[PDB]
Amino acid sequence: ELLKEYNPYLEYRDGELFIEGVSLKELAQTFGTPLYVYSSNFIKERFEAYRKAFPDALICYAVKANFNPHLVKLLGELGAGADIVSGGELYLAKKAGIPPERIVYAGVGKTEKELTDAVDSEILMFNVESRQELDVLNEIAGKLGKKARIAIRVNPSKFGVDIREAQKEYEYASKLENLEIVGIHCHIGSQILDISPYREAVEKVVSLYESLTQKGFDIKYLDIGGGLGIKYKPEDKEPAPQDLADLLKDLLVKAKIILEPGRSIMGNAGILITQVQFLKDKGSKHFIIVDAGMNDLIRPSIYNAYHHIIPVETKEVVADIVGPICETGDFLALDREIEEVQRGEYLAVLSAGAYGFAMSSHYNMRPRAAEVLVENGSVKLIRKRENYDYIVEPSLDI
Amino acid sequence: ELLKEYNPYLEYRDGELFIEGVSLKELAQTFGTPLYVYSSNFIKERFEAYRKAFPDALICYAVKANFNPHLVKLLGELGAGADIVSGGELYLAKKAGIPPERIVYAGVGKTEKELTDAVDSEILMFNVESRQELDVLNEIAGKLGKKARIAIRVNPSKFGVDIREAQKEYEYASKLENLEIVGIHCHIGSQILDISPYREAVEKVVSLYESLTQKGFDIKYLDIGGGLGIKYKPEDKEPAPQDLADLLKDLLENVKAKIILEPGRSIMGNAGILITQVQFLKDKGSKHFIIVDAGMNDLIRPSIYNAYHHIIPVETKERKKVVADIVGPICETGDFLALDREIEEVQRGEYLAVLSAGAYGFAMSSHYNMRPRAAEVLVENGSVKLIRKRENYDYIVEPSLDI
Repeated sequence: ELLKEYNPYLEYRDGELFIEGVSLKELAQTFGTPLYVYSSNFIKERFEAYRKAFPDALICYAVKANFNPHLVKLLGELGAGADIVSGGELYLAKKAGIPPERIVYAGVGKTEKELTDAVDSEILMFNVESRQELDVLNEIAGKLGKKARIAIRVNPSKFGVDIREAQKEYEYASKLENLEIVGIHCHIGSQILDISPYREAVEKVVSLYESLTQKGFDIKYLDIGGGLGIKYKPEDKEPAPQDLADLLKDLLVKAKIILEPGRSIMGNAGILITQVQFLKDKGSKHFIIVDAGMNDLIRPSIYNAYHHIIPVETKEVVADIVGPICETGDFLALDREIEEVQRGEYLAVLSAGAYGFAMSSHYNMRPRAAEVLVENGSVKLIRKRENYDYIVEPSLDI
Repeated sequence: ELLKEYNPYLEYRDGELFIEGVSLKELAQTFGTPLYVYSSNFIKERFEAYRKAFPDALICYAVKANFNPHLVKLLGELGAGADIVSGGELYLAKKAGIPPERIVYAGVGKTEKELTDAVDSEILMFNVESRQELDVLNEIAGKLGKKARIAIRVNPSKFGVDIREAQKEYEYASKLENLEIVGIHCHIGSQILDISPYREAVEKVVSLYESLTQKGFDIKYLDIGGGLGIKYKPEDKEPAPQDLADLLKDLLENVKAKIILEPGRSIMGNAGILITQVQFLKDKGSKHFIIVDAGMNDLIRPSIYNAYHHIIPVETKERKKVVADIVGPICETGDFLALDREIEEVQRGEYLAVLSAGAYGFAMSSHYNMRPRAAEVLVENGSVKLIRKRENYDYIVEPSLDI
């Protein structure tokens, strides 16, 4: 059944949409809309899928997908690590109780302060994006009387280094006193449904691993990144962690494997509930105007991304489903076939748990949505709805 | 001179970039980066250009361009109205001292509470986007024992109604007892450098006005929208408010109605600049990357529109220029401020100025990657006011703390 392919904790009961045994109509009425609703057991089940498929690997949640501290803590309690790209993500992981030995720091978002905090915190590994970054980390570690543990990010566009020029970076890094070389990192892409390219990519990593091992390097960690795609479109068939493990089994090695899933844990975990405000026709074209926009979920607008949209209440049209934002590009779906809806009725936007709230802004002075976590009939407000005061607070009495 | 074409308060002094007599390097060292910096006198002078060009018009600032309450207050003190599209902008306009008699409400961003608040506030005019909205506004006004003053948004997208079918909506609205029909609205587009289309557009509205007046409607207001473009590219030549007034003078002589304009970008756009510090240089094959501390989280226009913003060094040093991608801290391939752009070779620690960032800049700034948003400062004749403190991590997640 299509609905349960997206998320098995979703069901219609007597024409009413439920998540983990709680009515979405009741949630919308109680907490208001727009509303982000997350399944606790979906998140746990997806994390556990990685642990079952890769029992000896460290599974670092990619915090970029969703920064809600209650969600990061949920994962932390199951033994998740944290793949971080900023000092704010470090702060969050620490707040969530994820220990530094399970934290890896990727990307180019690395100011002097952020790096100082991370070195001082003794995180597992920096996934290094430039030679200059090697020099900067070396200086910082020296000033703290510490070692910074590193991996070079290799590409088997601003990111990584061609794997064929990677040994050169490893050799350069070996000369810097305050660096300890401990890993190799790749991250080959995102929303990957055909997992075939992972085999060649990991082959090349292991080939590099063997070469550096022969060269005398002690590579303790192979971080093969994230990027496993999820079901967005009805016809999408998503890979499972077990599929990846099957693919890479005869390639994988003494080094500890690290994986960095984000979307494949959070994406289908969350749904966005929005209320229909107005219907209008222009010529033969139909518009359904709702209370959520690109300010709440930006993916359709900026990527032309597909999110499946369903009615919260089923009853007995092709339309643009559009938001409140004063932009022609503010839509959630274009030329989309849906059952006819009326003012006041609720729609569920699926697959909104990753890169959803995370990219939410205050454009048009719109406070962001409340966030609710549901677990087998129980409810927890994990982010209060903002008010106007919150948006402009840093400008008040300053 | 190129820089003054963007903003005449910008200048180099002995190799150092200044705005209104304040060094950008000092501001960057004092307040940190990323930093949004605004020129007070630029904002005032753009607004006054509209006032001088259209002395009998209501000039409604389009709050969507920039919601900083100190900047909105600045315009409100000059007699600006507010063109709003949400309850949040209503709140903001009111806090900034803009009276509801100078507030107009557009867009499809109109929930029951927002509409109730605006009707209750007795705003000048609702620019109505649908017939169902007419019914809803009428129902709400009745419930408050008030009248809602309306215009129909006409298209001479999800917005407006074919002007050829607007008269049917005016007829429909005349039968709704809690609405008072007072206006006609058009908003023809945005970032318009060749103003030619305004003539035909306004001609259609003037013809509709004549037709409605003959039919017995009392059209007090003609709100002809915003959309005047600004200089983004070195080769762009922006129109002046006086150019629009010249184009429309004879056309508007036909009407007795008070004219309303809704400029956003043309007041704020070149008023603001984004200062960012270089973190890393990186070469990858034949490409030079200049990695800075500001990204799509701070200014989204390059990433999502492939928009051109002019980028200059805060310190000129008579160095060779290079072609570079100027990219931010965000973990996306699409997080860039400029691609394949010529720029003076700059080093780690140096600052860059991203021009034309005052409109749809901070307004679209997010917390993606748990990045606190930039401080905002307002410069006026050698002195400065902090108009938004830099956020911290606690601010981002505050609504999740303790319930």
